[PDB]
Amino acid sequence: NNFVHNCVNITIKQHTVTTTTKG
Repeated sequence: NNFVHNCVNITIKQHTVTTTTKG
């Protein structure tokens, strides 16, 4: 999470940063 999710983050535009996330 956070890392690999990064690829997804670029899309989320929050992932990694938030850290906590949720939805």
